[PDB]
Amino acid sequence: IVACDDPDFLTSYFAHSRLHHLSAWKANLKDKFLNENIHKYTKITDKDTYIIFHIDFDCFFATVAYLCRSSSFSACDFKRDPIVVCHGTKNSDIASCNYVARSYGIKNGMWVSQAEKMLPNGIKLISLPYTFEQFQLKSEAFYSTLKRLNIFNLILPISIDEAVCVRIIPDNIHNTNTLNARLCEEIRQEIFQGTNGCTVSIGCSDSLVLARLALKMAKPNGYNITFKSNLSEEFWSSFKLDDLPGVGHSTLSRLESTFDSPHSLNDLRKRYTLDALKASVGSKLGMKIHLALQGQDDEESLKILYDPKEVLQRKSLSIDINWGIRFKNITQVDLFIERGCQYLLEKLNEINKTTSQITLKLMRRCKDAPIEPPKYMGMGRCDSFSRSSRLGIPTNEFGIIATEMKSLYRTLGCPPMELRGLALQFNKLVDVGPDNNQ
DNA sequence: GGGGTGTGGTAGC
DNA sequence: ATCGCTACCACACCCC
Ligand SMILES: Nc1ccn([C@H]2C[C@H](O)[C@@H](COP(=O)(O)OP(=O)(O)OP(=O)(O)O)O2)c(=O)n1
Ligand SMILES: [Mn+2]
Ligand SMILES: [Mn+2]
Ligand SMILES: [Mn+2]
Ligand SMILES: [Mn+2]
Repeated sequence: IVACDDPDFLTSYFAHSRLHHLSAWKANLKDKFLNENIHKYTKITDKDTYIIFHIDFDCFFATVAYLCRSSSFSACDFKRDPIVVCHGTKNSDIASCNYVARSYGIKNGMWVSQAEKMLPNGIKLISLPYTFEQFQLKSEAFYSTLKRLNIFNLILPISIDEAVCVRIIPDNIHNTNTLNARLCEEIRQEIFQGTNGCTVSIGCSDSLVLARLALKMAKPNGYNITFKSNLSEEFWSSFKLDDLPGVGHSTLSRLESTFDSPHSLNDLRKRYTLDALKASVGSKLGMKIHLALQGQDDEESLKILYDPKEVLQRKSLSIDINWGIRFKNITQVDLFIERGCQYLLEKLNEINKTTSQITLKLMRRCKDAPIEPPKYMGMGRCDSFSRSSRLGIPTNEFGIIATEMKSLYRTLGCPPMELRGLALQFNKLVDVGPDNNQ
């Protein structure tokens, strides 16, 4: 057990945090793409007609943790038992749950205690531990398989369990559903073999947005090919508004208020005007949703196809620790800030950059919120405060950065005992060139 | 037009 | 117990 004022806290927390693992795995994949392709020109041009294959593991953590489960879980059955991956037993996040669990209404991100309430009597939840190294190894097999197939011009990492793979069609070749179906089945079988039993589903389309919707329709353990010329009422009727890219809870709430509570993308499609859409959720989001409902990508989304190196290039660097923050005095806060800056500068030096602007964000307990929230060591109900500072010269100097980070904390005026979370950020990154005579 | 700030939402999730 | 991370875009509103 490692408390936040222990030097080992950052290491222990990140070792246990599945969300830290997801973010670090994604950042590593982005860096590997940029280094694999230092010379290879990977971009899609306007001359290219392309097909998108959006490929994603089915309940990734749950599948892998089950396949690699310890002897205590030998009799566990993946197709018959509701299985979750989590740390705890009560207010612990379900990182992933299998499709049996989902048939009862359980979802990723729910708390274990919330999920147990949805099971009828006689049905018990099986909770498996995290297997972080195996998650990474199966993802390696996944990405290696996608390359070995030699069928994609461009393989874009989306996450540990997910990639956008692009196939350019020569104007002389006649693409067919049958050819796409066989590619989907090849990919699914080769990854199933290469991962020793994990399944992926595949959305296949001529837009990024349709491939994402096709993928959702394909799941679990299937594929779906839906081109813009294949669009239909049956297709749109199969999705909730939440399924549209760019629509999270806050946008969903606004769309439900503005358009008489639609219950499918087919509902929304028939009720919306572009202008009321923009008014409800915002101008750029409203235009994105408008295009998405026609099967079409927006300018912002297409950038990853036409300039992936620029898109996947890292422009900021940060850490966020909003769990286990319980400090008694400012000396201990300041030491934690120093440890966080040391960790971030180690990353900054690994990528051979300097930073010219930094940000500190904190979570502060709301005045009438309990000192100890429902979730053990949780941040609880808070408000956020951030403040940033431009540095004189771009720097990688600990003394400058840590001093300014501690000044930003001082500026924000949060009593140490009220602190519930900290984020430390390097906002603008500058390359270190061969010439440093200044 | 150009620049900036802190806040908020969502993509990974 | 329990491990609620990270990057980027968009916005409202300020400067000149
Ligand atoms: N709230 C969440 C959502 C996802 N994940 C982790 C666990 C997932 O297994 C993994 C991949 O995320 P996905 O969105 O791809 O979800 P799954 O792979 O679990 O299920 P599926 O994609 O079949 O819906 O990311 C998490 O930790 N917390
Ligand atoms: Mn998945
Ligand atoms: Mn995924
Ligand atoms: Mn959504
Ligand atoms: Mn997902």
